[PDB]
This record gives sequence, C-alpha cells and structure tokens, in this order.
Amino acid sequence: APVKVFGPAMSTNVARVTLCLEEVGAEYEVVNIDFNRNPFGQIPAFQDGDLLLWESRAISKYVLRKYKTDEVDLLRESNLEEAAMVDVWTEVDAHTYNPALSPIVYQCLFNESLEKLKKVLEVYEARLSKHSYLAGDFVSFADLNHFPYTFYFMATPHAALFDSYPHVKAWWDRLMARPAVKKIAATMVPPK
Amino acid sequence: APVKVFGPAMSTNVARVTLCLEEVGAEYEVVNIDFNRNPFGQIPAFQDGDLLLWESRAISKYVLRKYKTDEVDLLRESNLEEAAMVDVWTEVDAHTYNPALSPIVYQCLFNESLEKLKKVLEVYEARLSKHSYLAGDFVSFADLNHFPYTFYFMATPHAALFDSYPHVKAWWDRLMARPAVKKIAATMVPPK
Repeated sequence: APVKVFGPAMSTNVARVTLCLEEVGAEYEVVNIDFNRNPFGQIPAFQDGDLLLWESRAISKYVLRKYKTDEVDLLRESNLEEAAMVDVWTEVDAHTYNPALSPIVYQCLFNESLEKLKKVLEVYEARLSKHSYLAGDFVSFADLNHFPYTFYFMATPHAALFDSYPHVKAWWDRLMARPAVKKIAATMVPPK
Repeated sequence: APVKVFGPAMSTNVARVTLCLEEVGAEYEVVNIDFNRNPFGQIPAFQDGDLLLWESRAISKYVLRKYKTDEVDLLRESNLEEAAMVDVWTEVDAHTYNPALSPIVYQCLFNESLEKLKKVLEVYEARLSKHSYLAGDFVSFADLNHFPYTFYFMATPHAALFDSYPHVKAWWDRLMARPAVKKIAATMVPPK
C-alpha cells in the first residue's frame, strides 16, 4: 500500500525523501501538515503502515533499502567499498557542500562564501574527472543528496559558477535529466 | 516603453519590485541574470530607458511614484499623516516583522523565533483590529512590503500560526486575493 510523507514539497529535507521515493518507483502521498511516535515533533515525518519515521536521511535510506532492486541499488550495501564511497560523499554533502551553498541561497533569495564554494568545487571537479558520479561509475544516494540545495543555488545569479567546473556542470546536468529529478523539481514550489 | 527588472523571480527583493509593477499596471520584463551604473554589482537591478536603479525599496518607490494615479496611490505622498503611517509600517516590516519570520522560513525550508513572532503578531492583530490595512483604511506600500516573506512563511508548517490572530489572517487573505499579488505569487518559483 502507499506510504505518506508529511511536510512542505519545496523543503530541502522533504525533496530528499520524495526524490528517493520517485527513484525507486514507490507509491506515496505528500501531506502538507501544520504544527497543530514523533517525539521531537519534527517534519518531515514518514508513515509506512504502523511505522512512523523522522530524520530525512533515515527516512531516505529506509525507502532506498525497502524498494531496492538489482537495477535500482542506490546504497550499494552488498559491496563494502562502493557503500563506503556512497557514505563518504553523503557526509561531504552534509558537512562541506550544503554549508558552502546554503548562505548564498539564503542571501540571494531572502536578503561572500563564494571563495569557500570555489575551493569545494575544485575538489568535486577533480573527483568527477575520475568517476561518472561521486561514489564511482554508478548513481547513488550520494548524488541524490546534492540535488535539493543545488537546485535552489541554480535559481540564484551565482548559477553560472558551475560553468568554471565543467565536470561538475556535466554531473549536475546528468542528475537534472533523470526523470525522478525532473518530477521532484516540478514539485518544489510553494502551495497554490 | 517597457522597464526591465534583473534578478530571480522567486527572490523576495525581486518579488517586491514585480508586485509594485503589477499593482500600477506597468509594462515590464524580468530578466534572469548571472553575476558574469550599478557600482556594488547588486540584484535586483532595474532599467527604465537610460536610468539604472538598484536597492529593491528604492526601485519600488520609483515605480509607485512614476505610475501613480488617483485610483493607485500606494505611497500617499500628498497626505502628510497617511504617508507617515505608510513609512512607519514599511520600517516595521524591515526592522521587526521580516526578522521574526525569516529564520523560521530558512530553518523550515532549508535546515524558536516563534515566541518573538507571536509578540509581533499581537501588535499586528491590535493594529488591524482598528484599521483595514497597516497604514489606515487604504492598501499601501506598507502592506505590499509584507507579501514576499509572508508568502514563504505560509509554505512552512507554521502557516496556521496566523489563525491565532484573526485580523492578521483576514488582512493576509485580503492581500492574497489582490489580482497583482496572485500574479506575482505564481511567478515565485525556481526557473524551469
């Protein structure tokens, strides 16, 4: 039966989850809740029958595991080294990349971290020169994790910065072509 | 002839300008520029023939003055006290309201200022109990200034907070019904 995601469609943490659900072809509903089993009262929340989860990354990994197939294996947990590189780049996204983007997005879309971001992008350029995707020659949760914040960065007048890092630009365009990513990009709008 | 706004449609500072341009029925174009006459290299920028402006509030006041009519007088500059209350509430928006909203928007849509915002909303509730709009019994630039950040607040799970302040809720619904506001709300999406 269908699973439910609770939170705003355009939130970076909700988009992470909805992107995983689209990649694995799961049936799901997104429910817009107002703050008036989930002990910190956090959003996004996720229901799968009697299971209630929170923490966007934990919810995402549950989706990627539950719906895993031979053709859609985005954690690589049966290959120790591939799974390690998925985990490394998932943590680079959390600790290094999203913090380099986030204040440029905030500044620009709701009134000089550029030099820090250029240093990050140099490393990404080098990695994506050697490999198709961040964890190796396969798409993974590491790449998907980069979608939501980068999508908002691409709405700012700093979007063209990626043109100085041609392998990063090509990797970004590759993720943007994925049908699941296109579907979720379209959902990332305020409610109407 | 048409005027040009340079910047991202969904930016709060661009939406301020585009809302003014819609309210006065001006012909205009929005141009998405990348950072690669305007001495700080700021966005939004605004061109009207040979005139180049920057600073979203200055651009907005220029639009409201240039296109002013008897029926669309949103600064009230011919009435000293009305113009004063427009200015007071424009500065309340900048100094008190947008700072109470902004970190709730940031937190929620890109990972406890609620109690400060509730104190602000108490004052708004009292003001909008006495008057239809913030500056008096007429819509003004003071009200329009509240649209962009509040629109993003209304995408968060804290949207229902306004239900505790029924005059503020009704004032917000009134602005949301304005045809110009509906038009600009629809534009506040990432580029496709």
